[PDB]
Amino acid sequence: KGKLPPGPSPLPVLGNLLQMDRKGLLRSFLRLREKYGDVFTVYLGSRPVVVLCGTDAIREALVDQAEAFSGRGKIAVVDPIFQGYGVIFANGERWRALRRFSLATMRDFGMGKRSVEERIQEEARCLVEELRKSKGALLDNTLLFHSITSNIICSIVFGKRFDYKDPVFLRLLDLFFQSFSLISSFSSQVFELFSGFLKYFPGTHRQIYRNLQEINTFIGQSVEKHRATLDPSNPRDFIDVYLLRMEKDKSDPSSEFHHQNLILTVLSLFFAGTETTSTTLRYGFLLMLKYPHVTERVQKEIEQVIGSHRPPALDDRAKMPYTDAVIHEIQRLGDLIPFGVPHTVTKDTQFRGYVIPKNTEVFPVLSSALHDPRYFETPNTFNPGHFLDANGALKRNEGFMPFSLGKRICLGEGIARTELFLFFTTILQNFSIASPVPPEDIDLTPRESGVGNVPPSYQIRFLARH
Ligand code: HEM
Ligand SMILES: OC[C@H]1O[C@H](O[C@H]2[C@H](O)[C@@H](O)[C@H](OCCCCCC3CCCCC3)O[C@@H]2CO)[C@H](O)[C@@H](O)[C@@H]1O
Ligand SMILES: OC[C@H]1O[C@H](O[C@H]2[C@H](O)[C@@H](O)[C@H](OCCCCCC3CCCCC3)O[C@@H]2CO)[C@H](O)[C@@H](O)[C@@H]1O
Ligand SMILES: Clc1ccccc1CN1CCc2sccc2C1
Repeated sequence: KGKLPPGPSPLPVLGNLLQMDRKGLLRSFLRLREKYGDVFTVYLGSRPVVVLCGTDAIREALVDQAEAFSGRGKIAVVDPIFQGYGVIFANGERWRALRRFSLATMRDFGMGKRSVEERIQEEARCLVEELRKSKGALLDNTLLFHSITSNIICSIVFGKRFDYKDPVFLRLLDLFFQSFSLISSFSSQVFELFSGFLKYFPGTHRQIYRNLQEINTFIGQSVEKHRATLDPSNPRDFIDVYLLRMEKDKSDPSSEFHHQNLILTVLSLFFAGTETTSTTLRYGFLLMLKYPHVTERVQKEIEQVIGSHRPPALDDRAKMPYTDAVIHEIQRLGDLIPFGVPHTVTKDTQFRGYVIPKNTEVFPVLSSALHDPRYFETPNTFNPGHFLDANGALKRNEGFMPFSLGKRICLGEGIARTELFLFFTTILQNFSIASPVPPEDIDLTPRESGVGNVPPSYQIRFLARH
């Protein structure tokens, strides 16, 4: 008997509830770290979970024993929708199949087809056009940022984008993004522990269910359109490539590529692909308002590398160390997925002298890496310095794992990072920014903190440069 990692003694049913913290799952995990260290077991309701804190511990599991920890566990409030299908929430061979398909696909588009950077560039331009019309007025960029991000996923997945005032677009927008806030509510974190009981009563889970059903409905009726226009020689977008692939194995009643796996993979792409990018952007700008000198510097460097004429492109990034550092530091401080996304182990496992039984849920707490004082002088202060060596060159940092690590690492890292780079720079190229609020009175504490973090809403003006 090697046994489970150390941790508090559970009650039946309640589990470790009486050891948790009212402030949420994260604060709980961090309190428990102080007592039990970087690898402990906490019983969430009746199911035990292994929490990993610190960079070292996270890395040993995810990179070193990469495969043992290649498993994905459920999120209670969304499991009824996903049910183990789609790229995010699938395991074993299904997941292996989907993720291989999902990379390849967005990974090229082809010799005539337009590319993801091209798409993002276009979105950026459309955005700057949109931001001009407001002629320097106070706004709340929340809806715009949700818009540009969803449009990138649409562009990829439906082969079209949507005007920022498109009303039925906006209805679905609103609906879909309300889900994110419900999902990271306190209620949803209680649901995580006790769904087995709360499933019988009204609560956020039902709302989240309806909203995701509505989008699923819309996804499905766009899958139909695509199907009756399918041109097997010029696959326009994601859905097409899938549908063609669905064809191949229509002869195999054991193939993973069917209707259900399609709808939910597309959901998955919006689900994982949209809010975090958007809130990163939103938070970037909040930060640049608190730290004008950074913004100035970012602008100075855009001036030198890109100029005022042409539009930022992706390989401008390798020539813009300070800017890449600011982005990295935005994501780091941002800390938008504090306790990561549930893994499970795929086999009994030895870890630091413990044995973890098959399918036990593992929670890699990325927040504890992003704030690791070994890798970040100043872990709780904004500081592009964390990513710049003495020669103003861009230095990798072991503590920096926002997209997580290993076999499950964010499938959209590439896209995501391009979005951040191109939107940040393209906006900053054409606009100064300002706020009623004085810099040093800009509170940066997140309004809500759950499986995602939300920065405070704030008002900003985008001023002209043209
Ligand atoms: C700020 C931007 C983003 C961040 C910080 C982010 C972060 C993450 C993180 C931390 C995970 C957990 C990986 C794990 O389980 O260990 C994840 C999973 C995932 N992300 Fe992202 N993501 C971002 C944007 C995107 C975009 C734009 C896409 C797709 C277009 C995307 C697609 C995915 C998918 C499909 C998964 C599930 C991976 C799997 O289970 O195989 N993400 N993401
Ligand atoms: O050593 C045990 C003593 O302390 C307890 O007080 C607990 C409370 O009962 C205990 O509930 C409280 O923690 C609150 C847990 C509430 C659950 C919070 C989680 C809910 C799910 C989502 C994550 C958060 O912490 C207090 C101490 O910090 C007992 O209640 C006392 O009566 C007892 O004398
Ligand atoms: O066949 C029905 C119609 O299909 C298209 O219009 C769709 C279009 O797809 C579009 O105009 C609209 O859908 C927009 C919804 C936004 C996409 C959903 C995404 C939003 C973010 C979160 C969920 C994903 O719904 C319209 C319904 O009329 C065609 O463009 C229309 O001409 C046609 O009338
Ligand atoms: Cl669902 C959610 C819920 C609340 C806040 C933010 C989010 C969005 N992120 C956290 C959950 C997952 S799983 C894979 C990618 C992501 C991105």
